[PDB]
Amino acid sequence: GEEVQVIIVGLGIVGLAAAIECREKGHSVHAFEKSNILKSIGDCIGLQSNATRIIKRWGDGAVHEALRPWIVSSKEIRIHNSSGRLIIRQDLSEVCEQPNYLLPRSELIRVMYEHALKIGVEISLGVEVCEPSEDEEGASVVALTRDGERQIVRGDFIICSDGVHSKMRKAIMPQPVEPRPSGYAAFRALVDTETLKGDPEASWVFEGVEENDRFDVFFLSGAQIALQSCNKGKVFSWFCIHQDTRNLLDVWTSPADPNEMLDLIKVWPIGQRLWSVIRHTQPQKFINYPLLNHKPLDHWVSSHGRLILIGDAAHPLSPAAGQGASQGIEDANVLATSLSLAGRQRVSLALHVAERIRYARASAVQLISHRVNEGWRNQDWDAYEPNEQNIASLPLETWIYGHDSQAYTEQEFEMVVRAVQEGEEYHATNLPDKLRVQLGIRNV
Ligand SMILES: Cc1cc2nc3c(=O)[nH]c(=O)nc-3n(C[C@H](O)[C@H](O)[C@H](O)COP(=O)(O)OP(=O)(O)OC[C@H]3O[C@@H](n4cnc5c(N)ncnc54)[C@H](O)[C@@H]3O)c2cc1C
Ligand SMILES: C[C@H]1CCN2C[C@]34Cc5c([nH]c6c7c(ccc56)OC(C)(C)C=C7)C(C)(C)[C@@H]3C[C@]12C(=O)N4
Repeated sequence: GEEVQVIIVGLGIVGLAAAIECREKGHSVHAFEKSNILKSIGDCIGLQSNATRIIKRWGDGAVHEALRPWIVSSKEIRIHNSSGRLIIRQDLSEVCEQPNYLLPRSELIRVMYEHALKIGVEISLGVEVCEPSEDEEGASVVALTRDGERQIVRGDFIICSDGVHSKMRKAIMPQPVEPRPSGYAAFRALVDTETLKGDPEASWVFEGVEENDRFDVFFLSGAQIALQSCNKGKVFSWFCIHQDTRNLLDVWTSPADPNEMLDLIKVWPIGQRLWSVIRHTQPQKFINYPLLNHKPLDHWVSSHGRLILIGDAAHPLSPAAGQGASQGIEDANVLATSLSLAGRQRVSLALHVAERIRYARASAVQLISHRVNEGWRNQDWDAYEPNEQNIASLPLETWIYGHDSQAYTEQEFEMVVRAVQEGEEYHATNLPDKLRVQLGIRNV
């Protein structure tokens, strides 16, 4: 009477959620990660209510208590024009009915990493996983260490949560499709809180932040800028979507030129005010990340049903929209629930059930987000003032953030099993009926 043996490749946000979900539900987990995931890198990650619904269950509420300093307290989004005038206050009252988090990525990683070690996930860092294989009875990978040693590692199935540049994707989709550039990029960073404090010209940014997180949006010709705070003003973060036709690589490590941001904003009346804050970004923390459009894959599960791509390995989203991490956490929760309902003798059924629950929903978020940064609702600001028309409603969509993916999986498991095994199409109701046919989403 043994436990299911789960191999996880990659401990970004989704791999760590997968590890915690699987272990909490009684399965044995060996996770593999090639780098030191604890180094501070990136800026802030947003988690909406569909993700925090899931996180709240971890450790009878332990991870939620650890994340409590990061609960979003913004009551509205304040939308401004290039003079800095406040045009519209968009109410966040229903979006914030249930908890949302905003926090540096590395602090999220740390909290999940420590919880995973506490509940008995086995973690191997400094391990590049490659050469996965599978049959009707099990799966294995090669664990390659930095000294060149190879170790074969066997388990019941492999979770590929190895990010947008996934090398495991080959094992499922042989020929790779290249994402299409949108012609837009995003400047983004954390601000150095210590030098931001002590600059009088930037003092305005702290007003109110101890009771209501800042969430200011600024629409300039050629730049859409958002400035947010969190944890009572201990962290400030900003981003700026601008036009960029350069051949930029989509990684989080390359140095950008801060003067490119400055030149873009200083020519409008509100530029000096915004720069008084943004100037306190550390020089080697300026990221300029291209917003690429990834087409949904044809499927996520391998031929023998023992490998599944889940997070950005399955459905990369640009940081522009705000559902990337949240959707990946739903992947881990639906998969772990599916594996629990199906049992150890029905692993391939478990993976195929989870893919059919998640595919159309995740593809719809992915396809809508294309129209957000490759197109968008950006008008001539010489003639129009910004308003809610110009705020990508994706994080404000109740059918995304109100969803309870574990409840759905439990209520629908047997109907999905029936479709898998009878070879019928499963029409999931965890997205709007009109949406699937409108976006051209074909069922797996
Ligand atoms: C360093 C870094 C910084 C980021 N910063 C931000 C940010 O500031 N804001 C934001 O919105 N998003 C950021 N992201 C992206 C964000 O993590 C994802 O968009 C999403 O939230 C979760 O995706 P994921 O967990 O599927 O993949 P990722 O977060 O990309 O995690 C993938 C992980 O897999 C590991 N890996 C890859 N190949 C292998 C292999 N063969 N063997 C073992 N391990 C492997 C990588 O080292 C990485 O740790 C960052 C990602 C990275 C990697
Ligand atoms: C391009 C930029 C210009 C301005 N931005 C606003 C946005 C809406 C939004 C975001 N995050 C949100 C959150 C939210 C409600 C709405 C949003 O609730 C909380 C709980 C506060 C957490 C995150 C962004 C990802 C930053 C997108 C992207 C963007 C936009 O159009 N719409």
